[PDB]
This record gives sequence, C-alpha cells and structure tokens, in this order.
Amino acid sequence: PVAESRCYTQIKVVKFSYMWTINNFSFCREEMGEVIKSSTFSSGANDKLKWCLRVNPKGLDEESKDYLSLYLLLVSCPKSEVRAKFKFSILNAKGEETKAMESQRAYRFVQGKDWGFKKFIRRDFLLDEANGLLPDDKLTLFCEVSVVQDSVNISGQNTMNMVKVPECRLADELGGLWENSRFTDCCLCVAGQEFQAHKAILAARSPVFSAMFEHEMEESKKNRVEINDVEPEVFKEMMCFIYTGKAPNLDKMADDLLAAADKYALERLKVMCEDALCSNLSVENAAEILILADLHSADQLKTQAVDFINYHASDVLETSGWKSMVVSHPHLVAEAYRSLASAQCPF
Amino acid sequence: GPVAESRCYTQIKVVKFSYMWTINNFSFCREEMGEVIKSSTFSSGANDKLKWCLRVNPKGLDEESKDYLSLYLLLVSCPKSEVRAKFKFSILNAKGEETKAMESQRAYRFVQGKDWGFKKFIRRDFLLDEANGLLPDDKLTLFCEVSVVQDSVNISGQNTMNMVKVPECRLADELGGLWENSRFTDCCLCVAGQEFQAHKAILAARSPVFSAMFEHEMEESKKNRVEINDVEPEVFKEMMCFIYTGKAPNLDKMADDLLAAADKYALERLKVMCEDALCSNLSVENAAEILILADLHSADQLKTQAVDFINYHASDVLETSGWKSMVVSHPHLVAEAYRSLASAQCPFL
Amino acid sequence: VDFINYHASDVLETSGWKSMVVSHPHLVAEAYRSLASAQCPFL
Amino acid sequence: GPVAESRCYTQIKVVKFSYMWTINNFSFCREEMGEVIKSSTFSSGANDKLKWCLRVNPKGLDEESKDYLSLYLLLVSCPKSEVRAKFKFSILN
Amino acid sequence: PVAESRCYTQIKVVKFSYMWTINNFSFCREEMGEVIKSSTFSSGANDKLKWCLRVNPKGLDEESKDYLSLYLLLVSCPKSEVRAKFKFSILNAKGEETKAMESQRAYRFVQGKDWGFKKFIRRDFLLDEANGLLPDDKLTLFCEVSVVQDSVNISGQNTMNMVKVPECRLADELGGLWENSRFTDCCLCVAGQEFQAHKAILAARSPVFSAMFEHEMEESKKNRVEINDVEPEVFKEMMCFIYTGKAPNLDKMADDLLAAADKYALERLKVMCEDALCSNLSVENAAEILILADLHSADQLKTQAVDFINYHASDVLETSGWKSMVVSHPHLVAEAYRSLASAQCPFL
Amino acid sequence: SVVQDSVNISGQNTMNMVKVPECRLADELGGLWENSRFTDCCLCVAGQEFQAHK
Amino acid sequence: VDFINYHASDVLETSGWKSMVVSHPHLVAEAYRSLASAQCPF
Amino acid sequence: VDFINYHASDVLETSGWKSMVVSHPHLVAEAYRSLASAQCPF
Repeated sequence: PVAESRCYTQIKVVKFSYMWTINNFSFCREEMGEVIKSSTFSSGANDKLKWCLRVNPKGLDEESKDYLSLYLLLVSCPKSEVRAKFKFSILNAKGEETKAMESQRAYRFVQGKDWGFKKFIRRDFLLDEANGLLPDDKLTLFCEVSVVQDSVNISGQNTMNMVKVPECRLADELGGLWENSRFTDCCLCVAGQEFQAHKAILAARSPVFSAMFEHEMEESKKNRVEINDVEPEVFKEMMCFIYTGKAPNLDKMADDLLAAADKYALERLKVMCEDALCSNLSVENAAEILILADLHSADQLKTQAVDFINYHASDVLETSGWKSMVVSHPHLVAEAYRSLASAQCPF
Repeated sequence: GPVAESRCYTQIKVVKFSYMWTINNFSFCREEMGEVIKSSTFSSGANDKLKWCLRVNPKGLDEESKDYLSLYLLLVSCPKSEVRAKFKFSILNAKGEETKAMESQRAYRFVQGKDWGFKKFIRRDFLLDEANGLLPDDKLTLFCEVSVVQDSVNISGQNTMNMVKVPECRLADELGGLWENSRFTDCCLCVAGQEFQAHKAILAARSPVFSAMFEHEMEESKKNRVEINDVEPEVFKEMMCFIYTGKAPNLDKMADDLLAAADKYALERLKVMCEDALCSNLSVENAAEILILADLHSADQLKTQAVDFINYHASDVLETSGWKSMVVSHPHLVAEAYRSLASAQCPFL
Repeated sequence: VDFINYHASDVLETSGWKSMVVSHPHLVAEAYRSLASAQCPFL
Repeated sequence: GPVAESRCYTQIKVVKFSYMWTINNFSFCREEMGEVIKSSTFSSGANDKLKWCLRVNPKGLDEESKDYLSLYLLLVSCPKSEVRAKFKFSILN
Repeated sequence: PVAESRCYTQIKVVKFSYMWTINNFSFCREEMGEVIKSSTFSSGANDKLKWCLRVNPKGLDEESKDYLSLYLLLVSCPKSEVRAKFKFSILNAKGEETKAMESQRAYRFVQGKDWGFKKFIRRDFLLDEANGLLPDDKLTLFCEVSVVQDSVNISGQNTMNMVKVPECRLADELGGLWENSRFTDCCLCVAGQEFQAHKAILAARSPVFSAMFEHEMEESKKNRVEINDVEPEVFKEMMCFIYTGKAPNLDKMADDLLAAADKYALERLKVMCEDALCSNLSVENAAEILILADLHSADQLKTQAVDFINYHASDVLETSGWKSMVVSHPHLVAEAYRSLASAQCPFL
Repeated sequence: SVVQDSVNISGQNTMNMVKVPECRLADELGGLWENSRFTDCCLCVAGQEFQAHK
Repeated sequence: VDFINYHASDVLETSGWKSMVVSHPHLVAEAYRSLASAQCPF
Repeated sequence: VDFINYHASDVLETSGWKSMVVSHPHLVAEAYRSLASAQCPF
C-alpha cells in the first residue's frame, strides 16, 4: 500500500519572537487558574495569521498549583492547521534568559487548540528575590516562535532571485511630509498650537475634511482653519493616524481619539478605538463605555459591551456609575434590556 | 516527561466525497513504459476553493511495474493551506460495482501539487482479460472515495465568539481614488505631448529625483507646465498608479521601460519589482540584452541572477547572435561574467 | 416584574411601554435588576 | 415490473459535526418537567446556511421520562430545504 | 433510538405542465439510443429551478431496443432535494391523451438524476399510421410535472395569513400597450410597412435608441425614422421583445434577430439569443455560428461553439462550410488554435 | 452525520447550457421614474409639483 | 507539424506564427487537421 | 587559456588584464567559450 511522490519536498521556517513583561507580578492575583490573557500579535512577515499568548499565574490543575503554567494559543487563522515550533525563556533582573526549554518536536496547531508546557516555573521560586527574576516586580518572559511552511519542489523554475520586496513604505514618507515639514500647504490651530499640514491628504482620506474645506472655506481659509473641540495631545496621534494609517500611541487616549473619529467619521480609527476600549472590559467602566458608544454609535463596541454587561450584571449593578448613567440615559439600558430579552425570549 | 497537553477537547472534523473518471477505449490510449495521463479536475461542491485531479499510469514506473497500472491523486490548487486527507480507489465492474476497493492505512499529509496514491494499484495483465468484466467495450470507468479531514474546533462556552472585528486598510485604495479623482492636482505632468496632472507633495516626498527637481527654488513656473521627455504615456501612467496606490498590474508586459524610468526617477521599490519581473521572465535569448539593461541601470540583484543563469545555460546561450552582439558592444559585462564563473564551480585544479 | 420578564417577547411591542419608560425610568431599572440579579446568572 | 430506475450510480454525501454544550451547576436548573432550555445556536462552519441548536430538559416531558432527561435537536434556520441527518448523543464524563 | 417532531405538517403541490414537440419523427435516426433532449424549462414560480426532458428514440440495450423509453432529467437547481411527481402522455390524432402512463409515487430527485418509465411505449405501434398518434409525423407530447413541497406547519400560526395574490403583469401590461397600440407617440417604418410606438419606453430598454433621440433629433426623426437592418416580420418580433422581453418565437427567428440585437446592444436578450442558438450545435452550422458570433461578440457562445467544434473536429471539419470559412476568415481558426492548444490535454 | 445525497459525473458538457441572467426588466422603468428622462406629465400635491410619463 | 503541436504554447508568441497565419492560413488549418486525430484520448 | 583558467582569481587582478580585455574582448570571449564547456557539469 506504499505510495511515493517522485518529487522534491523542501522545508522553510519563518520564525519570530514576542517578549512580554507582566508588571506587578506579585499582585497580579488571578487565582484558580484564571487566565492573564496576553495581547495578541501577528506574524510580521505575511501578517495574515495572528497569535496571542495564554498564561496561568497559578498553574492549572492542582498538580501545577505551585507552578506557573505557560501554554501558547492561536486566536485567528484562515481555516488551516499550523505546525509551528516554539521556545520559552525567562529574563533575569539583568535581562538575560535563564529558564530555557524547547519543544522536542513541532506540535500541531489549530485555531482554538493550545500546546505548551506544564510545570514551567515554581511560583515561590519566581517570587524569590535571590533568583533575580523580578526586576521592579516585572515578570518578563521572552518567547521565540517558529512556523514551518513545507511547500513542495518550489515549482519547475528554481526561483532563486532573492528580490527583496519590502513593504510599500508610504507611511514612512507620508509622515516624512510631517517631520521634515516640506513647506506644506495648510495650517491647523489647537489652543494656539501651530500645526502645518497638507490639504490634499486630508481631502483624500475622509469625506468630512474633504467636503468642509472645499465648501467655501478653502477660499478664505486655505491655510488657517480653526478646530476647537480637540486637545493638542489627542490631536497629535489623530493627525499622526491621518498620516500613517497606524497609530503608535493609540490606547492611551483612546476615548478622546474615538470622539475625534466620530467627529470626522474616520471608520478605521473608529474601529481601532472600539478594539482599544474593548481592551478594558471591566466591572467599573461600562457606563462611560456606553456614553462613548451612543455618543459615537460604536456598533461593535456597543454589542460587546452589552453582552459583557449581561454576563457581569451582578457586579455591574453595584456601581454608582450604573445608577448615574441610568438617571442620565435610561434609554441605553432600554436597548440593553432589548438585547438581554432577545437572548432569553423563550421562558 | 517533556509533553504538551491541551486542557481542551481535540475534535475531528471530516467530510468525504467521491469521484469517477471514464476513459473511452482505454486500450487505444498508447502502450509503452510510463505514459502518465491525467484526469480533468473536479470538486465536491462544498470544497471551499479546493480542487483535485488524478494521475493514472497505464504502465507504471520503476522496474517490476511493467505489468501494472499505477494511480495517484494530485492536488490541483489550494489557498496555500496545508491539507491532510484519506482516499480509496475503486473499479466499477461490468455490472457496476466496486471491485478493487482498497483503502490506505491512515489519512495522508498533503500540500499543493503533491501526489499520493497506490503504486502497483492493479496488475495490467489480468485487467486486459475480458472475463473480469472490468472493461465493457474498453470503456474504463474509475471510481475513488476521498475522506478529507480538517480537525477544527467549536464550543459553546467562554462567551468569546465576538472579541471585536476590524476591517483592512484602505489608504492605498484611498490613494487610488486620489489618482482617479485627481482632485487638487498641483503639477501638470506632460509626457509625449499629451498632458496629465498630479499633486505636489506626493512626488515631492516620493523619490530623490522628483524632490530634487522641485526644490530648485523655482516652482510655480515649471510646475504649471513641467515637461517630461524620455517617458511614454503608458509607462508614466502606470508609474503614477504605483506611486499612488503601490500597485502596477501590467508590470510583466512593461518591465524594462518602467525599470529605466525608475532609474531616472530613482525609485528603489518599483525598480526591485522590475528586477523581479525581468528575472521571472527569463529565456535562452533575452539574457544578453537583460545584462546590458542591468549594467546600464544598476540592477544588482537581477545582475547576479542573470549572470548565474547565463553561467548555467552557457552551452546554448553563447550560440545566440545577440550574445555576440553584446560581446562586441559591451566587453565589461562578459568580463564580469567571466570573473563570476571563474572563482566558482571550477576552483579545483 | 415577573410577568414582564416572562412575557417580554411580545410585551415589548406596546406603545404604552415607550410612554412609560421615557416618562418614568426607575421602574425600568427595577425590572433590569429583577431579571438580571437572579433567574439568569447561569451562563 | 413497477420500477423507475434512476439511470445513475449511487453516490452519497455526508457531513460530520459535533457540538459541546457545557453547562455548569446543572443541579439547580429550576427542576420541574415541561421546561424548555436550549443551547446557543451553532453550525458546522462549512454549513452553507444551515444552523442547529440542542435542547435538554431539567426533567423529561410526559410521564415515562419522569426521572429521565428528554433530549432533542432543532434546526434553527434553513433555506426551506429538507435535510436528511443522523444524530448521536453522549456525555463528557 | 426514535423520537417525534411534536409539530404539524401539510402537503402542497405547485404543479405545472410543459408542451414540447420535435419535427420529423420518421427519419430522426438517432441510432444506438442517443439522447434527444428538450430545452430547459422551469415551473414558472421559482424560475431558478429548471427541468428538461431526456428522450431515447431507441431504448438502451436489447431489453428496451425495440421499445422507446421516456424520461425527464433536471438541468440545475439551487442545491436542494425535490420530491416531484410526473405524468407522461402522448396526444393522439384528435389531440387527446391515449398512451397515458403514470408513476405510482412521488420519487426523490437530485441535480443530474432522472426518473420515468423504461419500456415506455410500443415504438412500431406509435409509428404505425393506423393508430393516428403521429399527425404529420409529429409527436405532440404533453407532460404535467407536479412538484410537491411539504412543510412544518408553515411556521405555525394558522392564521392562513395569505390571500391568493396575482402576479406582476408588467409584461402583459406592456403587451396590452403595444398589441392594442393605445396612445402611440413615435412612428417607425421598415420596407414600406409602418408602425408606431412610445419614445420613452423604447429609450428605457434601448440605450442606442435614446442616443439617436437624446440629441434633439425628433422633429424630423420621430415622425419619419426608418430602420434598415431588419425586415417587417423580424421587425414585428423586434418591437415585440422591446415591449415584452419574454421571447415568444426566438427559435424560428433566431439568427438575424441576434444580429439586430447586437446592432442595438441588447444585453440580457443578447444572452438569450445565444440561448436560442445554443441547442442546435450540429455538424454543419458550427462554422456559420462561429463566424456570426465573432462578428457579434457572442462571448459565451463563442467559448461553447469552439468547445463543440474542438470536440467534434475530426468529422465536423470536412464540410464545405469550413472550406469557404478558412478561405474567407481563417483567423477565426487561429483563435480556435489559441483556445484548443491551451486545452484538451496539451500532450502532443 | 448530516447526509445530503449528492451525485457527480466524470465527463460533462456535450449539450450543456450557458449561463442566462435573471430578467433585468423593471427598475429601468425605475430609471425612467427617478431620472425622469423625457418627462410627459405634470402633477400637483397641495402645490407640491411632480412629473411622470403618461 | 508534430513539433509545432508539441510546442504550441511558446510557439504562439512567436511573430512568425501570426505571420504565416496571416499569409498562409490553410497551412495552420491543416496543422489543426493533424491535431484532430492527435488528441483523441483525454 | 588553461593557465589563466587555473589562476584566474589573482591573474585577473592585473592592470595588463584590464588593458587586454578592453583592447581585445574577443580573446576573453574565446576563453569564455572554452570555459563554458569546462563549467558545464554542476
């Protein structure tokens, strides 16, 4: 029953690493194996199959109760199985790898499937200052990952080439318009702060700025335009996104960025702000989250916040933010009831 | 020991299909050792962009399969995704029933274009016999059963179905509309007499050459009626398309001229894709003028690729007349090719 | 509140609901506490 | 004799799937027969517009299932196209 | 391992019929039992489920060689099961059913499968003139395909909730507009025969007619516009499809109608002109069909015509039509080489 | 195990078929309505003007 | 004829192919006639 | 030709070689043809 191939098989490995520091490790306090779920990250080269790390401060199962179990996770993929190999390492106080252990074989990965190592490191040993594994009580773990591709024969051309194709570095020079400042073509004012930018890119990247400037205000206000519902700090990252399409410091002032976004209908900035505000699903935010939602019509954020509120209602109700928001905006809890009843009409 | 559990459920997802292949007058399908003949491609219908095709050999390969008919299953195309699958080849008799239905021990690993099957699938001599009822009027009719397995997951708990969704970037398409709409254009790009127009800051920040020729402190005169000479309309419009949205669809058919334009315009990225196109269009005759282009245009990656290809294909490329023309006109190119082959694959011994 | 929680799927449809809830919200909050705090935290 | 043969061979299409409705604290689920509690709506993923949901009782309907649990499977939504499916039940111990 | 639905169900049948006939049954002579096939046809309502009839002039193998079997094969469907019922019956010389044979149950149907009765009718008896079953050597069969649907209590309120709605009679409405010709505005003429119409609706269907009426030319044009490409009969049917779009007599008036359609760029009815020419791919017509298709950009029929010619080349190429063709327009065969060389197993 | 009972064939085409689109008539009548495209009538709705084709 | 059938793919972009097609079409027609029995199986 | 083929890696580093190739490229083309068969296997 054996069958050969009569063809040549070749293996590639496009590897990548993701370090992470968990600040205030001693007072993380996610017990009973409650996940301290990491922040997701992509593959770098061919960012089309995302990743995220799944971590137990207290190792799951009572066998690893004294240990801090670590297990890699896969969040999203285009419906396929990955065969990636991985490595772990803990950095000491000086930032040098100490606790290195490597997977002997390449475990099979599927979306929602997890592999890794139990008994990664004893909790008290990690908490001991003699080992030096907790600089500023910041538990740092350096993870190296390697994805195996394994195509066959490279086709019948041998395709050596090399031909280094970097990305389309638009945003680098498109921001070079800003930092070099290139004797640009229009001006902005924010509490007297002098900003100096280009009409054409603002026209291109949204209908709002395009329409308003060319609606008779480009004539008398070709250069100097007044914007007053914004602060210079949030404005900085906002116009940085208008340059780049990717905001470096987005999550810090995310709510005000959302305010500016819905003020200018920047749908991509709106959805990153939805995701960033979704980073902070807590039992003491949901009122202000709904204020941001209805004030800005954040549909996906509205849905996710409503569902989390329905799940966490018992703790949610005790907030004075809840009764204050209900006093100001009962109607919002009316659609919240519309959702929860829709979840439980039958029975 | 060193292991990796899951603390989840490993759930196996599988859907199967089957297909048949008819060959009328298989006896008249040529008769000698190793004549690979393929099947028309096919699909189940719920394949989700995935095809299959068979590879039957009437007389096989190797040595002792002279009196045997081997069969294989080749994956035509897929969305660059790994595949694992199971198959079972069968033969419809004269009365229309599976006879030679043998299944593999397990589901095999698969990739795009990889062939699996059953060597020595059926002995040819007994199949030639008409008593077995396997060839009614030499109208051979195969039939295979295939069980593709996926092993994805699904679960009810954890309330994690909606974690937010994000669309993909539209800056390039927004720059695409900026090209197409061409609103607030500030520089009237004249090529081959006919007129196009563009926006200042885009090309001002794009390339060193363009930035150089506007920063000469005399803009408003020339920018209104800038004259551009060496380029043609097709090359320049595709150039502007690439500068705006980073895409040049007809690169393969417009390679060398765009390469020359980028060399004049000093555009590294488009130059490199032009090098990629020229290297991935190579023939046994074009290589000499490609060397002339490369040395005339600093196509270093294309230069090393082309001279390596010519060093490999010497025994027929040297007989080309264009090679001798390049030899006469451009001695330094053949000199560097001689240098390249010198300290390689011959310092012995 | 028990009857409303049981028969929500059609009791929403009344216009008197809209008139009452816009006019007086605190009993809507009472309904949300009653339905959510119990006979629901399962999952 | 009376027959209408299909003039074709027999080819059959089958799709496998499994779904896990996990329920915590089942022992306090409003224990009285005749109640309706169901799983969240699910599907194969390669379904081509065909969903499913599982249905269980705290106490089985009627009287023969006074002590037993009555389990049922409902097709949530379909394009008004008939389905032939073979289901199976079990428990994660 | 059993259960019950705990729900109510009811049977419904949206049935219909389909007249169909073929010419010259005496010397059809499709030996070996090769299929003589009807055209695609639906039930009316739910037009996206199409039936067709497959017929054996000679039943397969010796068991049915001397009889003539009858069957019906689904063309295509939206990937769903069907449990249809069918009735087969040929009309006698008086136009009445005599050879009525009926299936005893509703069989199950899938795309590509056919159901019917082998050993259907006594062939020589049907061919004999004494019985009076082939008037003018014509077999006017009349099938009544009754398709059953069934459902679970129609999402049960019951509360029937539905009155018998008529259907949108827009085609019949514009049919009444033209065929009775009330309220006419613009006058046309071909070959001495005159007709008249409404400008705006013609502009609605035709872009080009709007173009040669949008540019202020109405004072001399509207009263006395003449058309040259089309003769009065096909002109009648021409106006007919602009009013109607349901092609009544495409078959016998197919080719020049296609030509005049592409003369006015009539897109969906261009497509149904390729439908009209689709089911006549024969041993001699193919060269003319290919020539007119490439003269008139019939892309889908271009592909299928070159496919049919490519398959049957070995005997189809010998006709004099091919000779005059390659004498006149052999670059068409160059395009044929371009297609088939990168196709049909380029071995080799 | 959800059964569907599908059928496939080795070779196909022969007479075959060609993809016909659904009837695109009507909503070009809508085009007449909205663009108004050589109007033919005048209407009044409490003075609110409107036009159509007779 | 046989070698041109075997190499039709890269023969197409040859300018001489279109040249003889324009000038001597019946020749490539007879090349098709050769191709008729050539590709009977599959 | 053979000696230069053997010692190319430092023989080509001479100014005389540069003057020869620019003045007489055809000779190095002949050497290139000679080494084409030499470097064929791989």
